[PDB]
Amino acid sequence: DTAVLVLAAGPGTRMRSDTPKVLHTLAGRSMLSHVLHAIAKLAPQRLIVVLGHDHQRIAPLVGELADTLGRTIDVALQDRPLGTGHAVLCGLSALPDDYAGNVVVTSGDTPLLDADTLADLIATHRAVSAAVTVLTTTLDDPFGYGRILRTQDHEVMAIVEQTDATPSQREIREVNAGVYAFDIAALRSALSRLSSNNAQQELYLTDVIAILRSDGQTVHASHVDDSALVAGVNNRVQLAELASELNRRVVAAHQLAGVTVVDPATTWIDVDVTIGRDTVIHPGTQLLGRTQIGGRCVVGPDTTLTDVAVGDGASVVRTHGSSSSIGDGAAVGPFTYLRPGTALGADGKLGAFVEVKNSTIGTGTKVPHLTYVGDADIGEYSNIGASSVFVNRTTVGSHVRTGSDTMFVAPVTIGDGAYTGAGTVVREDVPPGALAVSAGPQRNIENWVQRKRPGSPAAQAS
Amino acid sequence: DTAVLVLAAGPGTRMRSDTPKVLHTLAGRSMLSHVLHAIAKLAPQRLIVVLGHDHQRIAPLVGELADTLGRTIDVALQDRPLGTGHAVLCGLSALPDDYAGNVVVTSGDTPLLDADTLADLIATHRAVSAAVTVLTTTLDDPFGYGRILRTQDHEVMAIVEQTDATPSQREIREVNAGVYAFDIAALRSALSRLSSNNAQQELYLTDVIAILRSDGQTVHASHVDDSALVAGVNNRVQLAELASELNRRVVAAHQLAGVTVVDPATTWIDVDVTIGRDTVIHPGTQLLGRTQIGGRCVVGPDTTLTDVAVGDGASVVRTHGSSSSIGDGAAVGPFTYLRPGTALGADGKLGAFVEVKNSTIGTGTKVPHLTYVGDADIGEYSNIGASSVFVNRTTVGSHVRTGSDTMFVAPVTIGDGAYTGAGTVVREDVPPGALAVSAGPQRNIENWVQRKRPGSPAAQAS
Amino acid sequence: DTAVLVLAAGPGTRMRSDTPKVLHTLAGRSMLSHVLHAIAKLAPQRLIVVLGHDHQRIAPLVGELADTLGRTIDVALQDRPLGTGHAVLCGLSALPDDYAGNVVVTSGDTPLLDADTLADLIATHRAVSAAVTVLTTTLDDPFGYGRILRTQDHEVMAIVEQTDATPSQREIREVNAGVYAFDIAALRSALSRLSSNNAQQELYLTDVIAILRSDGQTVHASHVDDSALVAGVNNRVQLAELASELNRRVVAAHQLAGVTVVDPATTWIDVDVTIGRDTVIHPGTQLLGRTQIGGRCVVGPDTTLTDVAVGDGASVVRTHGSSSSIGDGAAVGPFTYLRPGTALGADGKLGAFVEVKNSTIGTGTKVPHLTYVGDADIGEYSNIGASSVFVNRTTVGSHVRTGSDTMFVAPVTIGDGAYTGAGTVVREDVPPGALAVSAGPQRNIENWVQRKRPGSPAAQAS
Ligand SMILES: CC(=O)N[C@H]1[C@@H](OP(=O)(O)OP(=O)(O)OC[C@H]2O[C@@H](n3ccc(=O)[nH]c3=O)[C@H](O)[C@@H]2O)O[C@H](CO)[C@@H](O)[C@@H]1O
Ligand SMILES: CC(=O)N[C@H]1[C@@H](OP(=O)(O)OP(=O)(O)OC[C@H]2O[C@@H](n3ccc(=O)[nH]c3=O)[C@H](O)[C@@H]2O)O[C@H](CO)[C@@H](O)[C@@H]1O
Ligand SMILES: CC(=O)N[C@H]1[C@@H](OP(=O)(O)OP(=O)(O)OC[C@H]2O[C@@H](n3ccc(=O)[nH]c3=O)[C@H](O)[C@@H]2O)O[C@H](CO)[C@@H](O)[C@@H]1O
Ligand SMILES: [Co+2]
Ligand SMILES: [Mg+2]
Ligand SMILES: [Mg+2]
Ligand SMILES: [Mg+2]
Repeated sequence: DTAVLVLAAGPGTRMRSDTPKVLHTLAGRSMLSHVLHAIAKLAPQRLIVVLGHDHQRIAPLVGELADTLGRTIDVALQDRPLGTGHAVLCGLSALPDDYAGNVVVTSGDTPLLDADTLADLIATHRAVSAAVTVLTTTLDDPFGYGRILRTQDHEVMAIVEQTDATPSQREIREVNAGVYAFDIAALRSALSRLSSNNAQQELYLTDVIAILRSDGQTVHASHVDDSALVAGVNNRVQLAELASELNRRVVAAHQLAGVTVVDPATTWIDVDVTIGRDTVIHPGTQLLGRTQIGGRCVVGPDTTLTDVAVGDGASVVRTHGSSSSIGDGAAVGPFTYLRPGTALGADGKLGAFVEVKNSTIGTGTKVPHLTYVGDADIGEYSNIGASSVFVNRTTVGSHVRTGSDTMFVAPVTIGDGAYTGAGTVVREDVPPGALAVSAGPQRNIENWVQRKRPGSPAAQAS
Repeated sequence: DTAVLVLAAGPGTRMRSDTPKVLHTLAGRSMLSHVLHAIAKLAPQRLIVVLGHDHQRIAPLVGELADTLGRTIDVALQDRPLGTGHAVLCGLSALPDDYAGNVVVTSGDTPLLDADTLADLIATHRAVSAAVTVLTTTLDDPFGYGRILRTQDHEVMAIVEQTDATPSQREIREVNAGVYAFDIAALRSALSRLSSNNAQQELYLTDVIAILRSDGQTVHASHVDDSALVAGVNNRVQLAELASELNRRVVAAHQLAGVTVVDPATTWIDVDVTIGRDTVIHPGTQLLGRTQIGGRCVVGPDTTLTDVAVGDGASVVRTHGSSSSIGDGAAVGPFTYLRPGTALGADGKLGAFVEVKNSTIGTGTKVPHLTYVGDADIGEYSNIGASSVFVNRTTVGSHVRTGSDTMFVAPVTIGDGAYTGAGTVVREDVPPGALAVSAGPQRNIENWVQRKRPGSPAAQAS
Repeated sequence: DTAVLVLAAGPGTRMRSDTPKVLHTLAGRSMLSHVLHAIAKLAPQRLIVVLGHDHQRIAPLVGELADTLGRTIDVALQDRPLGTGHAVLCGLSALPDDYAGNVVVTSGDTPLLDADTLADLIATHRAVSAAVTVLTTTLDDPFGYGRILRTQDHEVMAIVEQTDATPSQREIREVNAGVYAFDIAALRSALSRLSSNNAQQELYLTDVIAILRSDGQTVHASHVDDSALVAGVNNRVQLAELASELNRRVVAAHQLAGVTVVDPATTWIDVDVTIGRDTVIHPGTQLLGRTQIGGRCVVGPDTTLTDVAVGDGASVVRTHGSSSSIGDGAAVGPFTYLRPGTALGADGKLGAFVEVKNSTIGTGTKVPHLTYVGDADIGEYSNIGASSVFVNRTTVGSHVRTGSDTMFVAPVTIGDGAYTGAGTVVREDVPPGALAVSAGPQRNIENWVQRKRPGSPAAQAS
């Protein structure tokens, strides 16, 4: 029986942002959504988020996350950020006065924390019957973290903040994860003896360690070897660091499952993208949102995709694209732009310097050069000539061949098997199997250059 | 007198691939082709590759590599993958029963191994008169490697596999390279006493170390400090790692020879690309295949080239290109696509949003904007107007100036010094020094917008 | 009272370059300009640069840097590169014979050295009253550096060059920064006893350490913990290394000030670029020269900008651009090319496959597709149709709407609120609120395909 509190009420000063810290993203999810997903998995009885300026967030919690995760998540308010000890107090008010379960406390700013780390904490805390168990790690650069102070016997004495004591002695490398389990009555008790006479002048949660030690209670510290699972984010340097470690691990999972990623350091893959066996991802690539790739694909160099579905055996090279689908064996790129609502059928082709927006394109159809296709629908085994524009719902049949430089002034229907001359402005329906034209005839004006440009190419018309 | 065996018969389970492991590529060559190139250099008397599912490969060996390397390479078959000890046995059947030379054994999955490492092995093995010499290295992460066990006196006792013994004690960091020299009779002998009662239930080559130790033979282990030269690839994580270390070294060689590479971490250069003094390679660049760059070039950001020859003093910026040539002082990019058979002469120019396919383009000719050129040939000091298309063999002369938006419906010949109006559809030959036109005349319809769009721009026609 | 000498007279052999080593760039400035900027800040009384082949440089010093830094910088000549000790001698000739200040000596090839490191050196040198103080650091890879040799008591004895002594014993990891302070008379004195009997056969500055030790003078060595501030560049491998460390630090400064940089390892930012709070820089991006970004911008993936000003809240995605301005809330990209003299007004739009050169574009104007705009000026809330070309000063009014595939043959004036049909060649002024057209009428030729292509699309016109 446990209640979990997420502390998300701080000002996030060092982010230098008008966006609340806990809303800052990595791998496709805000830090708060990473944290709330880990806990939901653990499925505790009670789950509580402590908010300050409550409206720019209260909305995303529950409103997007408790429904999605299919559980209740309570919001508790802390009006002024008096400290992590004061934040816990406010979290406790959402529990009944007679609450008897355990209390787990975590920060909204530790995004790699996972269910398992949380479940072992709870299990250690029960196993040793502790008043407080705290997760610790060891780090080469310990700055900003509260340091674990141990007695002569390796007993946890206290936690000391960066700003406070450990004067010169900050050299300590065993750090506080900011992740705890507590007996409730020992928690209510220690919090009532908190004072704010310290370098930050705040009610620190960390002080509770030394206070329960004084009442000869049991304090257990529990070392997490994989430091990244408990790393904090207080600034944008630490954010990009952890984003990058999370990326390495998501890439590694895909590799081990049968995906060749040529260059992991420049391959960004959101948590949620799926990618099938034997596809190849070339450097300089981001796969974002709910993107899905089948097997045997080539994801070429310099491709950005957000919510794009790509079937088996398709090629997607230097493409910028979102909210679109690309069929089996289709070819896309290089230098191609897909806007939302693009659907390209199996074995379809979108070539170099082509943009498609809100359009349907049938199996084995080809748009290879320098063309814009918007709000149009196109059948199968058709061919759209180079340097053309769908001007905006235009309907094009199957096995159509349109000429280079045709303009389609919406709405127009071009029948199956129809053709269009090069340089045609199409303004009316074209029956099946007709040829549509508008360009006037070629007229050659002899010796024009000798007369009108008497230098350069004037030799050699000579 | 030595015979070299390459073991390439395993199932490659952890690659999760329908492509045989040994065919997986890095820096432009399969692991098997890296390995076979190193040995060819050493030039042993006999060279033997052990294959299993023999047809998807037997083809590339000899068929591409023994001819290319100009030596004989024998294939020996091992039908079922009973173990690296069973693989060696099958390799031995390609040697005469009375064979008396030394036997070198290596894996098809150690691609950075070089002639020199191999030559020192053979020399140590002769020098110390050993029954077996084995190459070892030391590693921070030793997982998957067989561990070297040494007596109290640093004598090699045995090799132990990851799956087997070293229970907790796997902490050992001295690893087996999988690269050996053997006396033949001691090799035939130890292999005949191999059993498969082990965690994998296989006939391990590694066991031969302990067996010859038991017959008080000489076992020499030889430490390779540069660990990368003997690193194995069992999965796609290890593949991308080693691909990346090989890349760093190929980049470093080019830098030391007089090439500025702005960002090595994002510059991929195949082994085989040549690059001349004082050129500059900007970030996000891959130079692949048999690509060649002269001196004083700029290789701009985000350029991909496969089998592209670029002369001195040329510029190639954000270009995607293959099987093509670019003359001295030519400018290409940004946002340019070259398809096979593109030849651009000295001081030529292909600009932004231009594609060229199977075309010849003469010295000092310019195609700067938004145009497609396919299966066409073009003389010197000509100028192809923006937003044009060569529709498919078209022939264009020297000092031609064609108008913006001209369509060339193949086959058509445009004489030297000829011009074309803007918006011309060219369907017939254009004599030298003629002007070709087809666009009809401008007609202005006054106050059209007041009448037909009574809002917006209707003020201010006001 | 100090005089500072920069030694820049060497041949730079290992750069394998026809460009003098000291002119090689990182983060937007030559190594010499990094070095001269650090010293200028310190503001010494005298500042002297030692040059050899004097003309390819003497020009940039003073000529660009002493004016810019608003101080005098003297050039002293050393005709042949006899050594760093001989270089100092030549530097001294630019001081009066009776000069009595201190003498600071540094290399033109240590580009991260900063004013502060220099000011603490001078202060240590005064504080301890030393004859020579030398800056040292400690390094994992010590190759090419002169090693600090200390007595049994940690007293600096001598400096030994890589090429010379420390035979096997080169294992020493405490290195010479090449940055010194000297008493002038002790400097004149030690230099007069220099000989060139050594592995390089040169007059080494380093020998002066041992010589003043012999005259029982005071030799102080001063350890710099941040090794990068005193790292040298003798080859292009070391150059790209230090360029990359300088980049990491410039990125970090921007992050800590309120800029999200998704991927630091692939974000190049010149020293001098300014970037405002809450903007987001996506991977694969270079911001170069005097580029300026406001707040709330998105700098999308694969953007290169050199001297580009971007206001607040603008979007710049996969754009290659230079010497141009982009207004507040404007959208640019993806796949856009800006050439010098491009000015786009607030809330303007340049879309995919658009190039703009030397053009003015007013507030809320839109050029979204496949168009070239050169030497043209365009008012506000206008719309330039897809696949169009400004052919070269063309003037376009406000609230104009031009049709897809319009060619504007410069010089032409299009009045406010005017329209243009699709496929129009505009050769004469268009009054305000007129419609301009030239395309002829659509003609449909029935059953053409059955007759002229009797296969394929011939079914199904069937
Ligand atoms: C005093 C304290 O607990 N310090 C811990 C905190 O340091 P650190 O310096 O972060 O303390 P933070 O300011 O980020 O606060 C911790 C978390 O508590 C929330 N918050 C903060 C203040 C407030 O009044 N109300 C509130 O709800 C914040 O939103 C944040 O998510 O986490 C570190 C690990 O990352 C630990 O090593 C520190 O020991
Ligand atoms: C038992 C054995 O030798 N283990 C060694 C092997 O480990 P490792 O676990 O790789 O053994 P692998 O499965 O990759 O096999 C080694 C090589 O032998 C070939 N092969 C394998 C099985 C088979 O029945 N037939 C066959 O020809 C494979 O194709 C491969 O190229 O290489 C490592 C270094 O990389 C060493 O540290 C291990 O000590
Ligand atoms: C003998 C000497 O001083 N060696 C030092 C030099 O090594 P290092 O091997 O560089 O000596 P370099 O050849 O780069 O010379 C040092 C600097 O002096 C200038 N120069 C050189 C030769 C010459 O005749 N005239 C001249 O003006 C060069 O342009 C360069 O900027 O710097 C290192 C740190 O980077 C130190 O660890 C070495 O102890
Ligand atoms: Co690009
Ligand atoms: Mg924090
Ligand atoms: Mg292996
Ligand atoms: Mg140097």
